[PDB]
Order: sequence, then structure tokens, then C-alpha cells
Amino acid sequence: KLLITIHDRKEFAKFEEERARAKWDTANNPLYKEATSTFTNITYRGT
Repeated sequence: KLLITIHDRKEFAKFEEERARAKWDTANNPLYKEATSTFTNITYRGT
């Protein structure tokens, strides 16, 4: 469902990510965001 969760990741997940990455930064996120690794500078940073 990952192919589809991307869209809900920015919509929904961004919500949970606030508290999620607040406690499980390394569990939910690989660095900060996902696009932080594959890209160098992006405004969404998770696009």
C-alpha cells in the first residue's frame, strides 16, 4: 500500500509524525524525513 500511502503520508502521516518523530524520530523517520535522504534541498522535504 506504500504506493498509495505516500499521498496520505503528506496529508495524514504528517499529523502523526509530529508526536511520532517526537518520541520515535529514528523509528518513523530515517533522518528527518524520507526525501531528506534522496534529495538535497526541497520545500516539502518529503515530497
